[PDB]
Order: sequence, then C-alpha cells, then structure tokens
Amino acid sequence: MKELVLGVVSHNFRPEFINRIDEVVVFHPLGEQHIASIAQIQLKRLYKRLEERGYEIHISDEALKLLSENGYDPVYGARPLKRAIQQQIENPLAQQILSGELVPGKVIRLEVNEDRIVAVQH
Amino acid sequence: QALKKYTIDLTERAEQGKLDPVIGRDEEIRRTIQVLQRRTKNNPVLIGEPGVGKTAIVEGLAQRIINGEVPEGLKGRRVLALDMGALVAGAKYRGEFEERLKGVLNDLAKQEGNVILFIDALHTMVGAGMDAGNMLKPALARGELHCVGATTLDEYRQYIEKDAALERRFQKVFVAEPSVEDTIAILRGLKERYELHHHVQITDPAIVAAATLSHRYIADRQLPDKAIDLIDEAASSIRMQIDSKLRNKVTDAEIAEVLARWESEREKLLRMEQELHHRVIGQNEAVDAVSNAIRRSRAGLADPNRPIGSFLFLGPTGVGKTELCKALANFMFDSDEAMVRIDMSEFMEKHSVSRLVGAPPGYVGYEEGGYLTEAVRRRPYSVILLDAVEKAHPDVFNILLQVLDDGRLTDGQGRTVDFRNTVVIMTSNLGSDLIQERFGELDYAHMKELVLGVVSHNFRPEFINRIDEVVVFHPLGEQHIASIAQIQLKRLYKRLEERGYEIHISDEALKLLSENGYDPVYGARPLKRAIQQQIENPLAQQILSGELVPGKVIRLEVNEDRIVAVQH
Amino acid sequence: QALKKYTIDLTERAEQGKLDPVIGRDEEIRRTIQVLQRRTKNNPVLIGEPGVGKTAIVEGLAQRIINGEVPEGLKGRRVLALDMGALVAGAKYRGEFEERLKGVLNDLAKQEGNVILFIDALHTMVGAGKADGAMDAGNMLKPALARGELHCVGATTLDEYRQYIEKDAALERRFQKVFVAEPSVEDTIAILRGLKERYELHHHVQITDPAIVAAATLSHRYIADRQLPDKAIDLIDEAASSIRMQIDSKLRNKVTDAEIAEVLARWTGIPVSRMMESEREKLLRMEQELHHRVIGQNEAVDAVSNAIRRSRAGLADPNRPIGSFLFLGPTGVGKTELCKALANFMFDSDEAMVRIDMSEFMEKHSVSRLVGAPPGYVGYEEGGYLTEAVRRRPYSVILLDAVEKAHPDVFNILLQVLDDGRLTDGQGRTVDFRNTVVIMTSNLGSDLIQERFGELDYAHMKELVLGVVSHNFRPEFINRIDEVVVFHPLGEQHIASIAQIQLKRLYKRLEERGYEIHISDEALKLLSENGYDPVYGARPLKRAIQQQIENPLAQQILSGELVPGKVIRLEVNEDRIVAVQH
Amino acid sequence: LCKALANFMFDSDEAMVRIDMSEFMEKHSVSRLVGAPPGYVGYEEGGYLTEAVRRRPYSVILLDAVEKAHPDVFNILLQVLDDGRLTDGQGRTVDFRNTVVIMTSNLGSDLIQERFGELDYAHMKELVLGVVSHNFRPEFINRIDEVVVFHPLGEQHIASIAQIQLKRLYKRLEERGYEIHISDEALKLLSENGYDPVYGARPLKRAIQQQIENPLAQQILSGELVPGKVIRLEVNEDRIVAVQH
Amino acid sequence: AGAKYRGEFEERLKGVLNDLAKQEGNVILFIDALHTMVGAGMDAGNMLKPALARGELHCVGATTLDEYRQYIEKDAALERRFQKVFVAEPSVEDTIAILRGLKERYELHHHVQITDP
Ligand SMILES: Nc1ncnc2c1ncn2[C@@H]1O[C@H](COP(=O)(O)OP(=O)(O)OP(O)(O)=S)[C@@H](O)[C@H]1O
Ligand SMILES: Nc1ncnc2c1ncn2[C@@H]1O[C@H](COP(=O)(O)OP(=O)(O)OP(O)(O)=S)[C@@H](O)[C@H]1O
Ligand SMILES: Nc1ncnc2c1ncn2[C@@H]1O[C@H](COP(=O)(O)OP(=O)(O)O)[C@@H](O)[C@H]1O
Repeated sequence: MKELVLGVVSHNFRPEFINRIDEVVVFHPLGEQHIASIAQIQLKRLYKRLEERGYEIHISDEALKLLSENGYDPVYGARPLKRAIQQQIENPLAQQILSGELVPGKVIRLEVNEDRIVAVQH
Repeated sequence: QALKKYTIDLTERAEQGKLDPVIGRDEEIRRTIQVLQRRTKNNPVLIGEPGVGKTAIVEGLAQRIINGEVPEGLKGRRVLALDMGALVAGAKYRGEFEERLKGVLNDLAKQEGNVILFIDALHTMVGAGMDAGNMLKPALARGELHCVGATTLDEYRQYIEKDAALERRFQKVFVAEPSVEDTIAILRGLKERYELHHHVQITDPAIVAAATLSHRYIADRQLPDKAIDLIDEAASSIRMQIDSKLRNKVTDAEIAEVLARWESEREKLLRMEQELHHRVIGQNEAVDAVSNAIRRSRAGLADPNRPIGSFLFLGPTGVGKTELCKALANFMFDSDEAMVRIDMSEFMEKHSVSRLVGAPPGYVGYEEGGYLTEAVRRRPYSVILLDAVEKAHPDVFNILLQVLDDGRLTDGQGRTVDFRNTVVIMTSNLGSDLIQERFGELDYAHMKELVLGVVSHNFRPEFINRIDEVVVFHPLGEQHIASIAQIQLKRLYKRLEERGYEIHISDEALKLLSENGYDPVYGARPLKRAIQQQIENPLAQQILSGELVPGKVIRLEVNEDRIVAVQH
Repeated sequence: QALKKYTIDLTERAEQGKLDPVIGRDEEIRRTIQVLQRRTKNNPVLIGEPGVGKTAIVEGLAQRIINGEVPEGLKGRRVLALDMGALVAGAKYRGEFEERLKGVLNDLAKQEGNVILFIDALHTMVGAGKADGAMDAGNMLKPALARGELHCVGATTLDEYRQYIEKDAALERRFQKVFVAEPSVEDTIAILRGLKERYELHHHVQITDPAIVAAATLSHRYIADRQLPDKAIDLIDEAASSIRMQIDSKLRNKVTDAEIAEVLARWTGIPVSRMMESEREKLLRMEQELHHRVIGQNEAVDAVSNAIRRSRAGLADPNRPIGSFLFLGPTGVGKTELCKALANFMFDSDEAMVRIDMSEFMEKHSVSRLVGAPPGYVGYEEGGYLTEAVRRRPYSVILLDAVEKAHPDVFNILLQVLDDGRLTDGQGRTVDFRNTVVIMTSNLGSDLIQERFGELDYAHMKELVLGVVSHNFRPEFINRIDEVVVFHPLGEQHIASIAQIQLKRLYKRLEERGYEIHISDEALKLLSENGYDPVYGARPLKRAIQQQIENPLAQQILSGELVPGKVIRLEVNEDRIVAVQH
Repeated sequence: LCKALANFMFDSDEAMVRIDMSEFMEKHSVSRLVGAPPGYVGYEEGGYLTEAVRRRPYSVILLDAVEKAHPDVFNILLQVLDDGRLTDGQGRTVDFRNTVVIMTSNLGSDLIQERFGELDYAHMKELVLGVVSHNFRPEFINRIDEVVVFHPLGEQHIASIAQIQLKRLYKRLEERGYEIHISDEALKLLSENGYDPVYGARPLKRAIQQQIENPLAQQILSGELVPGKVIRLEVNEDRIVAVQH
Repeated sequence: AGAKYRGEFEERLKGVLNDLAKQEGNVILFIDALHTMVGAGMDAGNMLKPALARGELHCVGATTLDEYRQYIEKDAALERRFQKVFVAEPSVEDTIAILRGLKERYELHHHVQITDP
C-alpha cells in the first residue's frame, strides 16, 4: 500500500521532492472499539461543557451502544459520529434546558427509548 | 558649481594623463564619433552586460580628444558623467528629482553645448516614480544634450522600447564581452601600470592562465572585470608575501589558489574508468564503455550540433543504474545534483507531449512549463535521466530524434533549449531475463548484440540508430552488492561518528545484513531499506533511554536471528 | 516675470531664425488656425503617431507668424512653448505648484489675447501636479479652457492620448482632435528636398537627390520601426556623418544612394546593396555554390536560384514574399541540406536561420504556438514564436519541414503569409514577411517518385505529384506556392561525392585538431558499399560514416597512436578501414 | 476587388482594415477582436478592431477566407450587421455605421466552377446560397445585403490581367530604368502558358514570373543591359527572350 | 551634535575632507554604515564620492550585504572603489576564545566569576 501510494504521489509531485519526506505515512479507516473509545472522549468533553454550565450527566452503556451503532461508518471519517452525538444528545437536551425545566443538582441520566435518547429528572 | 556636485570631468585627468590607457574597442569609439557628429539625435547609447568597460570607452574617447585623435568637431569638449542613483535617492517628495534635473539643464545651458555627458543605466531614467523622459526628451531632440548612454539590451527593451519616442533619439551601440585574447591585449596594455604601481613584475603566462581560467570556472563577473580583479588581488597577495617578514612575478599557482579558494581536468578525463570505480563496484565493461564515450566526446571529432552522448540502458533496475548516473554527474561536471529523474511510464498520450515539452499558449501548463525543458534551462550542464522508455507514446520519440539530431528543442513557450552539454540516459528493462538468466559465463559483447536485436524488434530502428552504445548492466553478484552494503555501513558509521560513536560489527552480522534484502529482481535499494529499518529504529530506542555513551565501543554482535548492540 | 521663468518663446527663436524650415502640412496648419480663432475651446491638439512632425507643425506656424503669412487676427502674436518640467520641479511644499500655475494663468489673462500657448506632451500635462491632495494641471487649466480664454496647442502621440487623456473625459473634450497622418512618399521627398540646405550647411558635404528619393523609397518599403519623415531624415543624417568621417579620417565628397544602401544594410542587413562584382559574380555562380554542398537535385537548385536572382535584381513582387516554395522527395535526399545551403549562401552560416519542424504540430491548436495567444489568455505578453523570430530579423529564411505530419488546418496562417507577407500576432500588429523565403518539405509521393523517376520526364512527374498534392492539401494553399519542385533518389556517384564532402569537412576538423590524414580510394568504395540504399538515401551514409569513422579513428587518437605531422593514410583492412602512421 | 475599393475610396491600396479570419480558427480569438474583459491580461489595450474603428470610422472591414474560422465567431458580426455597434472589453461602444463590411469565401467553388455555365446567375446564387445556409446559420446570412457569386476567368480576362501585370512590371522597371517592349505573339505565349480554368489568375502570374523575369533577371545580372535601350520581348520557338536595340 | 546650520556641518565635512587630502595617504579611515552616509540628510555620501573618484580616500566601510548590494553596487563610482569583503561568522571555538578574552572584563565589572564549562 505504501509502495502504491508512493507511486501515486510520484504521479502527483516531483520524484526527488517526495524522497525528501521523512516517511510517506498512511492514515486509514478505523475499527469498532476505537469508535466507542473516541465517543467516550466526546462524551467527556460534553460532560465538561455542561459541568461548566453547572449540570451533571450520567450515561447508560446501552446509550453508548446506540451511539456506536447509529453514528458509524469507517468509509467517511469521524464527524458522522460527532453530529450523531450532537443531534441525538443535545437537541432534546436543548429542548429541555431552554424550557426552564431542568433544576441543577439532579442527575441528568441519559436513558434510552427504543432508538432515541431521553434525559430524565428524578 | 553645480558641476561640482554631480558631474565628473574626465578631460581633467586625461589632460593630466591620469586615467587608463584604454586600448581596444576602436570601432565602438568610431560609432560614438558617428552619432556625436550628427546634427540631431546626438545621444548615443552603449549596450552590453555590466562590466565591459563602457566607462573605459568614454575615457578612451577623452584620451583621443586630449591626444587630438578626433575630428575637428569634438574638440574643446568636457567629458561629464551624471548620477542616476542620487537624483532619486535624495528625492524625498515632489520635485527634488526634477529640481536637480532642471538645475543641471540650466547650468549646462550656461556651458553652451561644449560638454559631453555620460549616463549609465538608461532603464533607471524611465522609472523613478513623469521623471526625466518628459524633461530630457526635449533636450534629446534639441541636440544641446550630448549624452552617452549605457545599459543592457534586456532592460532596454523592457523599459525603454515601450515608449518609441524615447527610443528614436538614442542610438544603439552593442558593446559585447571581449574575448580572452582581447583581454590579453588590454592587460598587456595595462601590465605596465600595474608593475609601476606595486614595483613588481608580472608573468604573462600567468596572465593568459588567469584569463583562460577566469573565462572557464567563474561566470559571476565577466571580462575584463574579473581579470583585473584576479590580477590585482593576486598581486596584493604576492605583495604581502614580499612584505610579510620570494618572487615579484605573480605566478599562475597563486591564480589557481585564489581561483579555487576565493588543475584536475584532463587526466581526470583520462582516468575516467578509475573515476567510475571510485564509488561504484562492478560493471567493469560498462565503466569502460562510458569512459570511452566520455573521452570520445572530449576528443572533439563528432558533430558540433549533437550532444555529448546518446545512450539507452537496459537490465535489472535499482542495482546502481541511478547510482551510475549520480557518480557520472559527479565526476562529469560537478556533483550529485545536476540530474533530472523522469519516468516515461506516465507519458502515453498527446497531452503527455504537451506536458513534457511545453504547453501551447493559452493552455493549462504554459508558464508552468515543460517537465523536461524547464529543468534543462535551469541546469544547462546536467545529465538527463529517463525511466521505462518503452512506456512512452510513440510521438515522444520524434522529440527524442530532434534531441539526438539537432541537440536543441523549441519548447512550448518558443525559445531554444540547447542539449549539447548534457548526457541522455534512457533506462529500460525489456531484456531483463535475457541478461539475468544468462548472466553465467556469457560475454558482454554478444549479450549486448543479442539484447540489441531484441530491442531492435521492440523499438524503432531509426531511434536506436542514433544511440551510441547500449551497455548491458549485468546483475551484480552477492559480493559486489555486499561490498555496496559495506560502503553504506561505512557512510552510516561516518554519520554516527559525526554524532560521535565508536561502532564495530560482527562479520556474521555483516552476512545477515547482506542477506536481508538481496534480490535480483528489484535492485539494491531493497537491501538498503532492509538494513536501514533493521538497524536504525531500535538503535535510537536504546540511545534515548540513556544507555549509549559517546566513546563506548559498539560491536554489532549477533543474536540468534538478530543483531544486538553492546557498550564496551 | 513669471512668463520669463516657465515659458519659452518659439516666435522669438523663429524671429532669430533658429528653427527649422517647415514645408507642407497645409490642411493641418489651416485647421489649427481655424481652431485657434474660435470663441469657446480654442485649443487644437496634434494627435499623431510618434514622429510624423507634430512639433514641426507648431514651429512652422510660428514661422508663418514671423513671416506674416497668417490672417490679420494672428499678426503679431506670440507662441509660447509651455514647460512642464519648469513647473513641477520646485514644489515639494503644498500649493507652490498651484501658485506658479495660477500666476501663469493670470499673466495669460493679462496678455489681452495675444499669447498663443503651446504645450508639448499634453499627456505630461495630465499627470502634472499629482501630489497627495493636489490638483493636477487639468483641475487648474480646466476653467480657463472652456471659456476660450486660453490658447493652448497640444501635441501628443495617439497611444498617449488613449491612456492619459481618454481616461479623463473632462479634459478630453476641452481640446479639438487634429489627426496628423504620416505623409506619403512623394510629399516626404518634397520635405527632404526642403531640408537638404540644413544638412549641407551642417556637414559641409553635398547630397545626391536620387539618394534622397531612394532613401525615402527604401525607408517606406523596408524599415518598419519608425514612421515618415523620421526614418528618412535619420537615414540622410547618418549617411552624412558617415561621409564626413570617410573624408576626415583617411575618396568622395557627396552622399550617393549606394551610401544609403550601405546605411540600410548596416542597420539591418536586407541586401539592398548594389551588385558589386564580387557580389554579382557570386550571384551568377549561384548553382555552382549550391553544388559545393549539395550534389545532385538540379531542378530545385535552378528554381531557387531563379527566385533569389529575381529578388536581388529589383524584380521582387512587392507584396508576396521572396519565394513561396514546396519541396517534395523521398526520405534522406538532402532537402534540409539545400535549405542549409541557402542559409549558408545568404548568411554565411547554416544555423543563422529559423527552422520550425511541423512534426511538432500534429494537433491543431499549436497554431497558437506560432502566432500567439489572444488578449486575456495565458501567453499574451510573449508573442508567437514565428512572428517574433521574424520581427527581429525580417530578412531571413523560414523553414517548415515534415509538412504531412500536421493537421491540414494549420495552413490558413500561411494563406495570409503567402498572400501578402502579413501576419498578425496575438497583440495585434502586422509583421512584414516581404523579405522571407518559405520552404516546405514532405515525402508524399516517395513511393511514386522511387517508382517512376526513371523512364519519365521531370514535367509529367511534377504533374502527377501535383495531383497527389491536390489529394493532400487545399486548392487555396497550393495556388499560393511560387513553384513546386520534385526530388529524386540519388545514384551511387552522388553518395560518393557526399562522402568526399564529409572527408573534406573531416580533414578540416582534423587540421583544426592538427592532423595530416589521407585515405585510400578503396576505403571510399567500401564506405559507398556500406551506407547505401535507394530507399533511405544518405542517412545510412550518415550512420556508416558515424560508426566506421568516428569510433575507430577517435579510439586510436585517444590511444596515443596518432601523432601530429605524420602522414595518415586511411587504408583498408580485410573488412574494415585502418589508419597508418607514416 | 476589396483592395480596389480601398484604392478608390482612400487613394491608397493598403489602407484598410484587413482582419482575416484565417487566424480565428477557434472560439478563443473573439477576444483578440474585442479586447480582453476587465482584470485580464491585455485589458488596457482594447480590441484590435474596435480601437482601429474608433480611430477612423469611415473605412473598410475586410474578412478574407471567412469560412476558416470556428463557426461561432460570426456572432460578433450579428451585432455588426444588426446595428453596427460593438462593445469591447472596456465597456464602450464603437459605432460601425459608416464601415463597409466585406467577407470573401469559397464555400462551393467546385460547384461554381462546375455549373456557372448552363445555369443563370439567379439559380446559381440560389444553390450556392443553399450551400452557405448549410455552412452558416439563418441569423447571419439574413443580415448580409448581397451575397455575390464569382465565376472564373476566360482567355480575354487572362489577357487583360497579363497586360496589367506587365504594366506594373514596366512600372517597377522604370525606376530601374529599362523601358521594355513586348512581342504581341509573346502575349499569346503567356496566355497559352498561363491558362488553367481551375485556379484562376495566379498561375498566369507565376508563369509570367518565370518565363519573363528569369531571362530578364538573368540578363540584367549578367552585366549586359544598359538603361535607355529599346528592349523587346521577342519569342524563341518556345522561349521568350529580351533583345537589345 | 555640534552643528545646526546647512553649511556648518557641511563646512566641517569639507574641512575634514581637505585635511584628509592634506595628510597624504597616512590616514587610513573607517566609516561603518556607508548606506547611512548615502542617506544621512548635498548628502554626505555623494559629497565623499569626489574623494572616492579623485584618488584620495583610504576609508573602510561596514554594512549588511543588502545595503552593499542595493545602495552601493547599483551605484557606479561607489561600486568601483570597493570589494565584496565579506565578514564571516566565526566558529564556536573562536567565540569561546573571544569569551576568554573578555571573561575577566565582565567579572571585574559585575564582581562575579564565570565558569569555563
Ligand atoms: N580597452 C580597455 N583598455 C583599458 N581598460 C579597459 C578596457 N576595457 C575595459 N577596461 C577596464 O575594464 C573595467 C570595466 O569597468 P567598467 O568601465 O565599470 O565596465 P562597464 O562596461 O562600465 O560596466 P559597469 O556597469 O560600469 S561595471 C574598467 O576598470 C576599465 O578600465
Ligand atoms: N513638414 C515638415 N517640414 C520640415 N521638416 C519636417 C516636416 N515634418 C517633419 N519634419 C522634421 O521631422 C523631424 C521630426 O519631427 P518632430 O516634430 O521633431 O518629431 P515629433 O513630431 O516631436 O514626434 P514625437 O512626438 O516627438 S515622437 C524634425 O527634424 C522636423 O524638422
Ligand atoms: N545532396 C546532399 N548533399 C549533402 N548531404 C546530403 C545530401 N543528400 C542527403 N544528405 C545527407 O542525408 C541527410 C538528409 O537530410 P534531410 O534533408 O533532413 O533528409 P530528408 O530528405 O528526410 O529531409 C542529411 O542529414 C545529409 O547528411
């Protein structure tokens, strides 16, 4: 693969220009568990943003599997997962918070529907 | 006077005789007399590269005036010279160029036209912010101006041939660079002045040696400027050698010292087989063929409209084919950097030709230019490298026939790209297994003839007609490629000794390194990358942990299947 | 006063008579007077292309004022050549230029309608006082212009008019356009007959009046740089200085038309020079000199000899080029050799010419490579290669080789070329091809020529190959050809003579190397046996000479075998050719 | 005919706007007739055409070899023949309502050499106008006022052309100084040596060129002829030579 | 600093140049920033240019290659009195030797000591 893409860049560029590269390196699509780990990272920064808002959030691992099965295809990149997170978490959450409903202090548990994600206040 | 502000009298010092006894360039002085003795348009201009003695032309005209060697209309004149570099650099705001300019014009109107002015850099007069074409162009047509212009043809047609009204007054006088023998004649006219200055003598064989070597090796400044510079600085060096704490005659040895610092040509051409085996092992017959072709090109019997040598290369790639081209460029002209690697694998169409030679105007790759010819224009003494020439479109071979016939090639942009100073290397691998499988005990010549017949059935016969010699590039054995791996280990140890580490090796480790990436099908660079990736990566892993110390003996001892580094 | 500081009285100079006699220009001076006697916008501007005599119109008007040959309203006036450099120069302070210009304008109002103002370089008056927040001269003159109370006279080039005045319409309508055309030949001869007295008083020499009419005639025909009368005046002046230095340095005392031709040939090198007996015996030995390099192929030598003689003999078709040719023959019969022979005859060099091989142009759009690219596109500011290569040195030879390779519609360009010698590059200026020779080569009926050059006349062979050419080209294009010639395969005697020529240039280059070398005629016979075929001609002789001479001889020179001064006979081996050292 | 128009109208042969479409073989060169649009390379130079009609409006536009161009260049001339206003790259209009627009082509000259006989002028104009309708669009050809048809030149016209070219030859040679006569039979040799009804008048001219000027330039450059002599173009059995009397 | 007239600073410059002509080659001068003498504000560079082109100047210049290339080489008489005498950057070891030349200077000023490692 490195040899063939090196031939491709040789079709693109000067030949001895790309000899001066430190190394022709390859980035690639990624596997299943990497998606779940980086989704946990994005959930962590979401927790940080809403803790700076003043809100504290618990998640279901079922909801993590819902995210990992909804915002998934290696064929494009990461940001389908990012806007899947964005939509399916924040949009009901922005519906609930600007409603003036969520009192701080109560745990924002990311419960699930059959497909969607619900935040409750018990 | 305002003449005591920006003008220089040369009839002053020439009446004193205190200028250069200018010898040569008589015809340019004659045409200056032709323009200056007209009734109108009496402002000649001198055209040439800077440093051709145009100031000396004006001063020699002044000396002919003082000597009375001029006709009776040039007499009583005063040679003047105006600055074009202070009328603008002093000019802060509106009208300080023009104020000084009109002051000069009126104070020369007091002089009543008995004054000849010099002006260099006529291009500077056009653009200074309007400025002076609109104020000298009347005096250019009034005839009361007696200017002497001096610039170069390229700035002349870039700036000055725009406005034809400025063009119609000045009269072009081409002052080219003088020859080596004209330089000899001028310096023999000026050896007396040097030897009366430093109270020494001058070797005239060292003069002609300085002229020849200054013409050959250095092209920064030109004749006669560089010869004056080298003679005066070498005379200064000899003067310091005399007055340090012994010869008065400056020798050509000091000329060569100031030449290289501030001769190995002919026998290096004669010993070119040893030169090719200075860095490349194996391919002895190919070395002999290349060296004989180089010497025959330097023999001076072939066509002066044809290049150094026409070549086609065959055999297994990567074994040192490119390395041969690198060492050939090194001991041919300079170094390992005058070469252009070109894959003919890409070019298979008509717009392939439009890429490689040059686009027609109005199209996609035009001032991006041709892939070959622009790189030739940048490096006029190089070696042209081609790769997989069998993968070319057939009309590219018409361009190749133009190369091997005329030694020149009009690009898409429309100019001349000379080829009589490079080496056409074209590499292929059509008769690969004919040489690889029959490497054993078959000669160089009949294998060459056999694969020559094969490629004759492959390529065009008129194409390979122009080829001087096709070397074989027989597959090197394990000992030659092992020795090349040893040389790579030597330069590796050289760079690590630049880093500063005493490093040894096991011979079994050397055998395993030689047997990492040995392959007759691909080339030597698999062995290179194999040894590279095996050694280099765990090395720095051991280093930056804080294990290795500069000065410790590092034997590359073997593991069972690996190589371990020790610190002893 | 302020008029003394910044204006120059031309009428006082013509009162001293220190200005040039101006003859002609009657409708131009009359319309200038008609504009100068008006009520609003009195101001004529001499739009004329650079160097047709525009300053001299106003100078002749000043002389007609001094002589009193004007209407009564202009008798006693003063023409003041206004200076712009006198006004810009002293003012880096704010308002100091406007101070000067307003003081000048108040003086011109004070002069009660008696001063005619002349402003040379009106385009210098446009960008005059352009300091940061400053009026130019336009914003200050512009009141007094269109109240009629200033009698300005402009004098500008037409290209300066477009950029510097038509960009500013306000000052552009304040004047009155006076087109001042370049004069025709006969009136320019009349003007030069007027100006003979000045140059006779200057250089103390005389001028042939046939040399004057020849200078005007050849200047209008051949020089395309400058414009009349400027180029002819410069011819006469430079000839006068040349005659003055021929007398004064080390013969004659006048300026003949041969001196005009020598000036023109020194300036470019179009061979207008009269047939001196060296040149004329050279030209009568045309075919003899062409067979000093090209053996055989007599008929094209005859045709091109005829064409160049008709060119040099003053029988040139003054619109078509010198010779519009077409070469036809099989591969390797020295067509390019004949073209290099013409270049060597004409210019003492083979590659003092332009060869453009049309095998490079197998696509259509390389038309734009040789004629240029339009405004807007990429290579606009460079020109076409062919047009520029002519535009430097118009007297040259334009060679097109391998004409069957290109697309058929490249040859509308050469329709223009062989109709008038005119070609219009991408910037849009004409390039005169009236001093060019166009040679086109192909290998169309090479099978037919190799088949039927025997047992056939030259004429019906030319007929049949012309039929083949009409199968190839357009009927428009082949009408433009002066003559189509037919080549033929050579006999072995021609190739032996070519081998003799190669031995001559070889011995020349080896005397340059410094070796006295001879050859056995048996070796010449072996070389004639080697590089011979009727199908390909002498390119097999080229490669045979190449290999069997350049490899062993240069190999033995570098072997230290060949000592200079030794007689070196190139004798034969059993199958090869051996050098000896005797 | 167009240069004769220039000679009548301006007392001058080569004073006309000759923009030959034989360079304009692409849709590109519309730019080089109406200048580059703003921001591009030769913007401040304008069109070649609209500048040189803004200088002198009363002139002749000449478009020789008009069919060679890419067929959608003529839309410029849709404007020129509808109103005679053209808009170059600098936005301004150059008013062509005094210009004399002339176009010359040979779109059916095989058919015109084939059938100018045995058909009248009207049906020939009809059929060649059908051919031009196959080569142009109805937009363009509806603008042209008169589309004439030209026929080739028979022997009388060839004799007249030979006389005019020998007039300009003698007119050149008068400044060379050699008043030369001719045999009246030599005119018949030129007619019989210049006659081919498929190429018109130029083979006549180059036959005149060869069969007169090559002995003439041969004998003048021979060091043989002195000015003022009565010189005649007497014939040989096949040649025509110059004699000195 | 001691001049405030257009014709007193220039008077000083003229008098010093006449004294340089008077000393008859014994004085070998140095002036750094020759481009600054070109543009100081008749500017002083063009005032000393007669002392260039009269065979009297024994001065030395000092600048960057940019000002020598632009403000000097592009001038004519200012070119043909000089060379491209290039000041090199020294070595690290030469720098350490020069530091040893002036270690004691800084130590005696600041009352401290400097270690050679
Ligand atoms: N025929 C000659 N006799 C004596 N000295 C000569 C002759 N030709 C050139 N020189 C010297 O060659 C040197 C060339 O310097 P310049 O006159 O400055 O060259 P240039 O042609 O004027 O170009 P630039 O732009 O001024 S460097 C001077 O020192 C001249 O004195
Ligand atoms: N009718 C004429 N009679 C006499 N001399 C003439 C005549 N027309 C032009 N000349 C001369 O032609 C030369 C050039 O004409 P000028 O007017 O000086 O040039 P110009 O008109 O200023 O052109 P530009 O704009 O400066 S490029 C002068 O020497 C005039 O004397
Ligand atoms: N009559 C001749 N005189 C001199 N050289 C000739 C002649 N005929 C052929 N040659 C040689 O043969 C080659 C033919 O050149 P060229 O005219 O380019 O061939 P082509 O006929 O294919 O155009 C030349 O390079 C020349 O060396």
